[PDB]
Amino acid sequence: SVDREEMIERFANFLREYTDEDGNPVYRGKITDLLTITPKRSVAIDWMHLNSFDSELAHEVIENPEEGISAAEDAIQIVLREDFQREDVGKIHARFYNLPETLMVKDIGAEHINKLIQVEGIVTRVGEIKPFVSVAVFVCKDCGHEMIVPQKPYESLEKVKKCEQCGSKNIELDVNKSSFVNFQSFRIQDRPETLKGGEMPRFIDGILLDDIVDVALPGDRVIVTGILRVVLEKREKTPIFRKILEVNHIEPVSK
Amino acid sequence: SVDREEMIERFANFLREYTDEDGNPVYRGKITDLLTITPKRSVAIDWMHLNSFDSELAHEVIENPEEGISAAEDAIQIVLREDFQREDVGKIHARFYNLPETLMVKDIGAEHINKLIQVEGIVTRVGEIKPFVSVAVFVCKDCGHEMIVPQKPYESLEKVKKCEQCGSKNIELDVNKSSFVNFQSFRIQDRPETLKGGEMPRFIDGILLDDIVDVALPGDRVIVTGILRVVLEKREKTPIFRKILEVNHIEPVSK
Amino acid sequence: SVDREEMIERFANFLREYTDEDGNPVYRGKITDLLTITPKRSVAIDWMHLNSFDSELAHEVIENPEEGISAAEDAIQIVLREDFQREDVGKIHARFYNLPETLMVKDIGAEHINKLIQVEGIVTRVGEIKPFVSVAVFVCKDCGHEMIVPQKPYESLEKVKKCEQCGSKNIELDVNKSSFVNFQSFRIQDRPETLKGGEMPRFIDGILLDDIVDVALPGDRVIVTGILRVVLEKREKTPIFRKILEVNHIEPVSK
Amino acid sequence: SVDREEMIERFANFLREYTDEDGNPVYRGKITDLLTITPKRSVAIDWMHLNSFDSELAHEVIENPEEGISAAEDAIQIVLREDFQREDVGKIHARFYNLPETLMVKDIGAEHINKLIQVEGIVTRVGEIKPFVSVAVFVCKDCGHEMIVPQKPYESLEKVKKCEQCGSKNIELDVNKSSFVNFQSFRIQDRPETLKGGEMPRFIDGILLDDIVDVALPGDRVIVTGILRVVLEKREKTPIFRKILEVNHIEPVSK
Amino acid sequence: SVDREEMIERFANFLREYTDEDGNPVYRGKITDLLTITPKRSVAIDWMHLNSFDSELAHEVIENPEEGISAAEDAIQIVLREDFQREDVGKIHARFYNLPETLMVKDIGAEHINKLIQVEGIVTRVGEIKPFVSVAVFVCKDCGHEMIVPQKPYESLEKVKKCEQCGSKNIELDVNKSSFVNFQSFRIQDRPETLKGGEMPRFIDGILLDDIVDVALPGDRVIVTGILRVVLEKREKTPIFRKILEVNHIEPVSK
Amino acid sequence: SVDREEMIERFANFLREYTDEDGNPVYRGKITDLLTITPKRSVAIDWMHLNSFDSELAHEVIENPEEGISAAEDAIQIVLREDFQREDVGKIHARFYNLPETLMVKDIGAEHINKLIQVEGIVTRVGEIKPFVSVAVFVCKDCGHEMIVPQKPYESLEKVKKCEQCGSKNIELDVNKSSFVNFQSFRIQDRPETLKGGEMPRFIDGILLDDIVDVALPGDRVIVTGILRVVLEKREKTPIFRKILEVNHIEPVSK
Ligand SMILES: [Zn+2]
Ligand SMILES: [Zn+2]
Ligand SMILES: [Zn+2]
Ligand SMILES: [Zn+2]
Ligand SMILES: [Zn+2]
Ligand SMILES: [Zn+2]
Repeated sequence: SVDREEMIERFANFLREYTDEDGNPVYRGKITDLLTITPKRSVAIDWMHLNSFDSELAHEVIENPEEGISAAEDAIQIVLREDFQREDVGKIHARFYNLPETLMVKDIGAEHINKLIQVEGIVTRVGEIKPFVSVAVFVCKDCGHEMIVPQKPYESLEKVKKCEQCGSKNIELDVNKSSFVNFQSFRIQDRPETLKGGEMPRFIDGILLDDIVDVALPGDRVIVTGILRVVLEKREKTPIFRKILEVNHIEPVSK
Repeated sequence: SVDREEMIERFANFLREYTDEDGNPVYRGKITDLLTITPKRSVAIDWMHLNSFDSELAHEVIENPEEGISAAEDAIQIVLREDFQREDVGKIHARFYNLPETLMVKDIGAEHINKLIQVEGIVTRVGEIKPFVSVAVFVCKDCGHEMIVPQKPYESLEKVKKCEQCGSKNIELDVNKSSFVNFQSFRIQDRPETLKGGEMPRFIDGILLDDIVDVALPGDRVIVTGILRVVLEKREKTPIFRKILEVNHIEPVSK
Repeated sequence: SVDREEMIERFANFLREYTDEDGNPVYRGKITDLLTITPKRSVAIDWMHLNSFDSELAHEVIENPEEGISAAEDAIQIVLREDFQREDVGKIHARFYNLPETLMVKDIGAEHINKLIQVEGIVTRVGEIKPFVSVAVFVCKDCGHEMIVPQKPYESLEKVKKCEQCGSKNIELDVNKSSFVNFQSFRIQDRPETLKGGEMPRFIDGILLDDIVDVALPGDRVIVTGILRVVLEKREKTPIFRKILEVNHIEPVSK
Repeated sequence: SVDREEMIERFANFLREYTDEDGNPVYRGKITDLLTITPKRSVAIDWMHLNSFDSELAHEVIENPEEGISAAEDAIQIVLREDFQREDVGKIHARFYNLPETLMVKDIGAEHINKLIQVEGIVTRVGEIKPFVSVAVFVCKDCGHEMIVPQKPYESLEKVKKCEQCGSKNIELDVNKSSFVNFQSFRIQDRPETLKGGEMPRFIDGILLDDIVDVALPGDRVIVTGILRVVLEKREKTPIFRKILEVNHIEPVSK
Repeated sequence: SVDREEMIERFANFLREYTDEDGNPVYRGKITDLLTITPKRSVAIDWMHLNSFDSELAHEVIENPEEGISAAEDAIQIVLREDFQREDVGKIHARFYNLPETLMVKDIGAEHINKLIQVEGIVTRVGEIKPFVSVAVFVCKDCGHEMIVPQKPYESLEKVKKCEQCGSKNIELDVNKSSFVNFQSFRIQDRPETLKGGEMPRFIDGILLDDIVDVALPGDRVIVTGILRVVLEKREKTPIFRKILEVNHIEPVSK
Repeated sequence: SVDREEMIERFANFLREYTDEDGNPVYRGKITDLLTITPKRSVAIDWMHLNSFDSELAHEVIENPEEGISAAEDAIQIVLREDFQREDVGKIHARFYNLPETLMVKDIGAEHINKLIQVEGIVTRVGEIKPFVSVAVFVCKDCGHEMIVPQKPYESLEKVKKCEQCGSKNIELDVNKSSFVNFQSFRIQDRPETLKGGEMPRFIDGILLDDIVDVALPGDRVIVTGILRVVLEKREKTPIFRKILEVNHIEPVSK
C-alpha cells in the first residue's frame, strides 16, 4: 500500500502540476473556484486525469477510498494555505468521478465492501433532508471537559457515557460546538431498459451528505461514485448485512 | 460576540431611545401597552428598527437568538421597573419580526441550527392546545426542599431523582409552585404557488407558546420568525436529527 | 390566603347562619336532607349565597378548590355531630355550583390548572362505571401492619413496596379495609350552536365520582363545575400535559 | 360479626335440624343425595330456610360470603363424618339461592364488592371450558419439599420463587399433587325487556367452577347468586377496577 | 399403586405369555415384526387383552399412563434382549388401544389430566411436520462435559445455563449427540353427526410423535388414545390452562 | 468412522488418480479449471465417481457431510500447492452431486438432520442477495488483539463480549479483516406433478452461498444437494425446530 503521509504529498503535487492538452492546470482552476462569491465546497476529480498522472495512486483510491479521499482533502487544504494564502476555509470535499469500470446495481456484492465503485442506475426514492452530526462534541456537565467524536452517516451514534478526564457519568451532546451537515437518503435500482425478459430489478439504498444533498429526485437516472458500506440487519444478531452506498459523487444523465 | 451583561444595557437603551420619523419613542409606547386593561404579554420588535439603531446587536440576535431574546426580555423588565414603577409584571416576551432575509421551508437546513430565521409558508396542521411546564418545581417528599428546573418545549422533561440537599430519592413534581403556559404544535410547508413543475413540498414542524398559541389554523399562509432546533429521532441511537421551529413571532398574510 | 383551621370555622358558620329572603337557614335544611330515608350523600352549595355571606372565602374556593372543598366537607361533619347528634355518617360531598364566570370548553387553558371553573358544554362520550379506590389500605403480609394511602382518580395508583414499620417487601392491597366508590369518565365539547362559520369544536375529558356518577349520557348539554387537573401524556417524557376535569358539580339544561 | 369456629356449629345444626312443613329434615335428604350412584358435588341451600332458622347467620352470609360459604362447607363435612360415617368424600359446595333482594346488572356497583348478591339477567357469552388450579402444589426440585398454595379463579397465579425450607430457587408446579377443576367464563347483561326507551344495557363478566360449569349457553336468561369481586385493569397502574362475579349458584328461568 | 420395578416384570410376562383363542402368543409375533426388513417402531397393545390377562395392571395404565407406558416399553426391550438376542434396537413405542370407555371431545375435562383416555372425533387441522428434540444433549463449551436432558413435546425447552461439573456459563445444544424425532400437531373436534339441535362443537389440540406422525389429514374421522396434558395459557400468569392430547395411539374409521 | 487426517489423503488420491473410460484424470482437469482467466471457485464432484473409487469414503460424506466436504476442500488445496505450484488461491468449494437416493421435499424429516441429502423440487421464492460474514474478525478496541470466529449462515452471529487476552469489554467487528461472501435464501417445494389427488405440497427453505448464489429464480425446477440443518423456532423456548437446507450443489432441469 501507500503511506498516508506520502499519499498527501502526491495528491498536492497532482493538483498543482496536472495540466490538460493546452497546459492549463485544471485543479489550480478548480481550487480557485472555492474562493469566488458563491463558492463550491468540493473539488470534482477526474479519475482518468489522476490515472494518467500517477496511476499507482489512482488505483489506491479504488482499493482504499477512505484514506485516499481523506489524503486528497488534506492536500486541497495544503495548496489553499500555501498557494492561495487561505487557512480559514471549511471542509472541502474530494469527489472522484469517471472510474475505469462502471457496474450495475445487480452487480454489486460482497466483493466491493469498502471499495470505491461507480454505479449507473435510476433513482426510485429520496429521503427528506435531515441534519447529521458529522462531528459530535460531548461536554462534561460536571468538570466541563470537551471530547471530540467524529460520526459516520451509515453507522449509529457513538455516545460516551464516561468522562475521559474526571470520570463523571453526567455528559451531554453540545449542539453549538458540534458540527452538522445536511443528510439525505435515496434508493437506486437497475434501469429497466438494461434488464428483463422476465428479470427482477435489484436495488441499493445510499446516502448523500453536505453539498451533494438534494441533487436528484425520483425518475432521474444517474451515474454515482461511492463507497459500498455494510451494516448488520435490524436485530443485530444475524451474520447477514445490509448494504449502503456512501456516495462520493453524483451526476445526472440526459435520457 | 457581545457580553450578556452589556447586551441588556444596549437593549434597554434601544427600547427607550429609538424614535420613528416623528420622534415618538415607539418602544416606550409598546412597553406602555403592557399596562392597559386587556394588556399584551409581549413586545414585537422590528428588526430593521434595531438594525438602524444598533446593527452590531441586531446581527447578534440572528446569530445568538437565545441569549439575545433573553437579554431583550430582561431589558423590558428593567424599563418597566425604572420608568414605569412596575415590578410585579410577569414574563413578557420579546418577539422579533421582519428579518433581513426571508427563506422558504425547502431552504431550511443544518446551517440554521440555533439561529433565528424568518420563514414564509402555509400551515398544514395545528395541534390541540396543551399545558407546558415552562418551569418545573420539584419538591422533596422527605426534607421538603424545593428545586427549580426550567424546561424546554421541544426537549423532553428533565426530572431529578435525587435531592440536592438531603439526598433522598423521594421527590415529586409540585404542580402549584410550577409554572405552566399553553403549548401548541403546527406544521408548515412551502406554498404550492412558489414551487413545482413536478416538485415536492417540504415541511417543518414548529411549536407555539403562551400568548402566540392559537393564532393560526390550517390553510392560513404565514410569515414566522423563530429558532431552528434539532432533536434526535425516536430511537435515540442514530446520528440523524428531527428539526423543529421554536417560534418567536407569527403573523398572517392576506392572500 | 386563608388558614385551613380557620376556613372550616367560617364554613360551619356559613352553613348554620346563612338565611334566604324569608330567614330559613337553607343549609340546615340541606344538611337535614342527609338524614332522611333515601338520603343524599352531598350538599350542593350555591356560590352566590356564599359570596354574599363571606366573599373572601367564596373567592378562596375558586383559587384553592382543593383545601376549600375539603374545609367545607369537614364543616358539614361538624354541624352533623354538634347540631344533629350524628357522627357515624359517611363522607358527604361539598358540591359548589353557580360560579361568577361560566366559560366554554375552547376557553379552558393553562390558566385554570388547579382552580375551580364552571363550564357549559355538551356530553359526547360516557365511560362504563368502574370501581375506584378512594382510599387504599395496604397490609403487610409479614408483620400485619396497616397503611392508609388516599388515591386520586386522575392520577395513577400509588403503591408502597416497603413496610413502614418492619420493612418487609411482602405487601398487598386489602380490598376489605380499602374504600371504593363508583367512577365514570365522560367527554364534553363546546356546543356547535355557540361556534363555527367553519370552526372546530374543542373537547375536554372529565371524571365523575360516587353520587354524581351516571347523571348524564351522550347528547345531554350540561353546566358543570370542577377542578382543572393536568397529567403528563402517555410516554411520561414530554413536558406537555393532558387536561382532565375532576367534576365537583353537574346539572342538565333543558334544551 | 360471627366467629368462624361458632359459625360452623350453627351451620351443622341448621343442616340437621331444619324441617319443612311436614317435618322432613330437608338438608339431611340433600346431604344424603351426595352418596347415591351418580351423586352431586354440592348442596343448594335456600336462603329463606336459613333466615327462618337463624336469621343472624343468614345475614352474615350476604355480608361475609367468603367465611360464610366456607363455614357451611365445613359443616357439611362434619355431618357426613358424624352422621353418615363418610370421611373420604371430596370438596362439596355450599350453593346459596333465593336471596331477599334480587337486583339488575345495571344496579351492580362498588357497594357490592365482596358481598353475596343475587342477579337476574341474560347470558350473552360463554367461554370454552378450561382447567383451573384450585390448589397448586409447588415442589422443590432440589430438597423435594412440598408447599400448598390455594388459588383464586379471578386473581392471577400465585407462584413461589423461593423454597420455604431450604431456600433454593429451583421450584416447579407439580401437576399430579395439584388440584384442578373445570372453569368457564360467561357474560351476562340486563334483559332488554326490563329496559330502554333509548337505554343502554350494561353487562358483567362472571366465572363458573367445578360442578356448575356448562350449565348455560348464550340466550338463556338466568338468576344467579354470587360474589362481586374486583381486580385492577390490564395495565395494573390505574386505581380503577374490573368487576367479575364469582358465581355461587345459577338456575335457568323458563321464558 | 404398582411398583415401577414390578410393573415391568408383569408386562414382560404379559407379552411373552398372553395367547389368543388358538394359543398363538400374539405379542411374541408383534415383537417379531420389529425385526423384519421394513420394521415397525412400536407394538400396539390391545387393552382388553391386557385386562383379561392382568386387570390390575390394565387399570394402572389408565390411571398412571406415564409410568405404565414407560414400564411396557422397558419390558419390550427385555424380551428383545433375552428372547430374540437383540440389544441394539432403538426406542420402541408401547401404543395402547381399545380402552373400556370411549368419550367425546366435549366430554374431556379437568378430570382427565394425566390419565390415558380414548377419544372419538374428526380431524380439523394438521400441522406441518417439524423435528422435536426428544432428548437434548448440552455440551460445555469450556470443560467439554456432556449433560442429558429429556424433553417433552407439549412443554417448553428445558435449557441449562450452568455447567453441572465446572460451573461455566458457556454451554450449547449439541445437535449431533441430541435425539430428534418428527413432531406434528393436529386439531380434533366432535363429529357434527353426534351433536347439535343448535349445539356448538368443542375441539382439542393434540400432538403426534415419531412413527405415528402423518397418519391423518383434515376430514378423516378417528379414534385416538392418549394422555390429556395441561399447560398454562400464553401469558403464564393466569391459573387457567390449555389442554393438549399427547397421542399414544391413532387409527382411522371407515365412514 | 474415518479419521479427518486420513480422510484428506484419500480425497487427494481420489482427485489426482480417478480416471474415466478413456483414462483422463477428470479431477486434475477440474482443478485445472480453477486457474484459467475467468476461473471457477469450486469443484463439482460426482458421487458415483467417488463411490466407484472409494465407496467407504463416499458413504462417509453422506453420513458426515461436514467433515467430509471440509476434508475434500483441504485436499483440493493440497493438489493445488503440490501439483500446480499454487498456494495463494482462495477458498475453493467441494460440491457433491448425483447422490444414490434422490428424495422429495415431503420426504425430508428428522432422519436427515446433519446428513447430505439430494432433493428434487421447484423454486417458489428467492431472497435478495445479501453479504454474509463467513469469518468474522473481532478486534479489541483497547489492547488491539485480533480474534477469529468462523460463522454459520443458518445460525445467529456469534459475538465475543470479552477479550481473550487482556479481558476488556471494548470490542468491535472489523469489517476489513473479516471475510464476506454473498448469501441468498430460497424456497423449494414438491413439484405439483408428483402429487395430489387432493394433496398438499410441503416446502423447505434453503440457503445459497458464494459462487452458487443467484443460480435460480421462481419457477425453475431443480435438483439440489445439501445438508439438512435444524434451528429452534423464533421464541427459542419450544423443543421444536425449523429446518433449513444448507445447499452444497444445485443444477437446473430442462422441463
Ligand atoms: Zn468531567
Ligand atoms: Zn430532601
Ligand atoms: Zn411489616
Ligand atoms: Zn427446598
Ligand atoms: Zn464445564
Ligand atoms: Zn484486549
